[PDB]
Amino acid sequence: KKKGICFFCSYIIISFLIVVNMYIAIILENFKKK
Repeated sequence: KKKGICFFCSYIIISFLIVVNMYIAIILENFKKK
């Protein structure tokens, strides 16, 4: 349904977001290092 789904939708943005934030820090470092 369309209610009861906001924590689960929010967890999927958050779960996407931790990898994305960490990757932008490591792959900026590798570009910079090179």
